[PDB]
Amino acid sequence: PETRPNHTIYINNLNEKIKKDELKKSLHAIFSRFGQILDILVSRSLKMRGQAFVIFKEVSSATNALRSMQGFPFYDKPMRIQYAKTDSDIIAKMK
RNA sequence: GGCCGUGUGCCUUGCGCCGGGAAACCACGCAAGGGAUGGUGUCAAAUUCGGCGAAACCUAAGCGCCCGCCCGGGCGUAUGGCAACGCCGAGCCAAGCUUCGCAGCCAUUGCACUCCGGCUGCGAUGAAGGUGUAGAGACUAGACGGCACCCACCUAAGGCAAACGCUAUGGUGAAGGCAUAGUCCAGGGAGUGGCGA
RNA sequence: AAGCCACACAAACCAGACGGCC
Ligand SMILES: [K+]
Ligand SMILES: [Mg+2]
Ligand SMILES: [Mg+2]
Ligand SMILES: [Mg+2]
Ligand SMILES: [Mg+2]
Ligand SMILES: [Mg+2]
Repeated sequence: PETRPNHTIYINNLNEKIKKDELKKSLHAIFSRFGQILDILVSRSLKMRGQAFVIFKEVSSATNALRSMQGFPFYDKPMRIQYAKTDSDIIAKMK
């Protein structure tokens, strides 16, 4: 239901039919009206397809995002989020 | 369409070998003989533009030699010619494989930051091979062609095996297609004339 | 020379390696 804090969040269950390039923008701002963003890495692999990694800058932006958007049916399809289990190779990269 | 020969290709055998492969086998120089050269299925597209190369075989302008002297001849000779055929650059190509994109759909609920699921179709693509390369050229097929598989035989790195050894993804099963089987038309057969020596 | 190129054309045959004999 919930997850441990993280400057980025994990979201699943989507209509991959979309364009990686496309979906990335259909989030770029879709998930940024309360905080900044770093990168919405997404893949189409038989593994990563159907999932994305919203990256913020501030924990809060995420703490909130994790709620101000959870369970929301994206493209006539629900949604599932969870703070990331491993702070992205961008944050844990620098700090 | 039979027999002799000439050249180029080709395989077999012998011999030589900086050589590639682990091995078989390929390659390369070369000499001599024509015994031997697997099967089914699939593809039929592109078939364009340029350039180098070239045996035998033809002809003898010039040159050399000779008929003692020019005239005229005779002898030798190819880079003049045909041509089996060896290839390059650029362009394009069926289906099979590379890899990228979209569509059925089949499956996926999957925690990542270096990409990448699977048949089917369309497009692009890359490495082969082909095309350019016939008697001018035109159209059909398919084989000796491309591709998949099967078989026979060879060696066995690797994987397997305690081990004698086992096994291909590897290798042998010619070349022909610079028109092969065909149907066309050319060309000669058999005219005229221009270049030419 | 050989050959080569134009327009013209009767056949069978020859004809897409060459030179010969039949
Ligand atoms: K072995
Ligand atoms: Mg050809
Ligand atoms: Mg052999
Ligand atoms: Mg021929
Ligand atoms: Mg023919
Ligand atoms: Mg020929």
